[PDB]
Amino acid sequence: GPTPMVGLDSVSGQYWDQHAPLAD
Repeated sequence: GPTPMVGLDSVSGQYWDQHAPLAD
């Protein structure tokens, strides 16, 4: 994902994602 944190992406890219894993 699009963060600056180098590591795994739930979508794609060389850095982490910043998606929204909510709960209710």
